[PDB]
Amino acid sequence: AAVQELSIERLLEMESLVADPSEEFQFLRVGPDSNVPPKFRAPVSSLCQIGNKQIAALVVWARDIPHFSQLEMEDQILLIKGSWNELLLFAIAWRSMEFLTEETTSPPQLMCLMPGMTLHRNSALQAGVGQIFDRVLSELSLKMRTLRVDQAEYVALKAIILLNPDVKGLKNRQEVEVLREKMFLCLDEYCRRSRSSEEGRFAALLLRLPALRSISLKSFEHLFFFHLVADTSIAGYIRDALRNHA
Ligand SMILES: C/C=C/CC/C=C/CC/C=C/CCCCCCC(=O)OC[C@H](COP(=O)(O)OCCN)OC(=O)CCCCCCC/C=C/C/C=C/CCC
Repeated sequence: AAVQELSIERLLEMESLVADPSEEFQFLRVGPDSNVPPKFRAPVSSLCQIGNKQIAALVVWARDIPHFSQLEMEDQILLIKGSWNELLLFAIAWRSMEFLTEETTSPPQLMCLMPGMTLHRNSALQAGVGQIFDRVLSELSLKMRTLRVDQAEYVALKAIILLNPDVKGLKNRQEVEVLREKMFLCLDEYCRRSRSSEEGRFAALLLRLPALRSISLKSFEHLFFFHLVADTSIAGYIRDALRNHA
């Protein structure tokens, strides 16, 4: 490999990589404090495990983002802790585009949690999370299909979501701002070259971020309500996952 650069091409190469499943930690879990009825505990636990695998993959991915490992370790941890939930929802929205009814405001009925696994709207309603389910499919999936967001833009936005200089607690915020600025320049360039006829495309893409942030906060409201998230242990899981060993 050559001195790696933070570029769209490199992020596309990284998106396809599949690393040996790193030992995963319990970010999400059905525990003794979870109000999930016995009859739904096995399936909810299975969903948490699917989530934990995707989070493990996210950690491996972040660690390989050009220059990320150069950041102070405690900052790496904060960036991942602050964006894992947004990144999971963003991926769910991206995968869910294919299940949207052909191009009237009938709510989409299927959410793609992973390949070969869809969550039907009725199950979401039954669990009490129909509102957020609809927000994910309308404010993210539908908007992205309408904007024809492509793979290059999707991976650029993922890097931008991760490299958030506004995360509270960072020791060297300027180092994160610089990386996010590198991505803004990369993305703007891509839009101008690959979609020159679409003025304002770059700005349109960035509008999906505040929506994702709002949806993520609502996601946490639910995870805390059902006691499905290992809040106080997460920083440690990331710390351990980063020094690898899994
Ligand atoms: C961020 C995404 C990461 C990946 C997902 C991992 C998180 C956990 C699972 C999320 C799946 C959505 C709900 C589907 C539940 C399936 C089982 C079911 O129907 O339970 C009904 C039960 C009726 O019980 P009962 O109420 O006692 O009895 C009622 C029977 N009528 O309901 C329950 O047991 C409550 C289940 C609580 C699920 C928490 C939602 C997690 C946060 C949402 C994040 C955004 C994702 C959008 C999903 C739509």
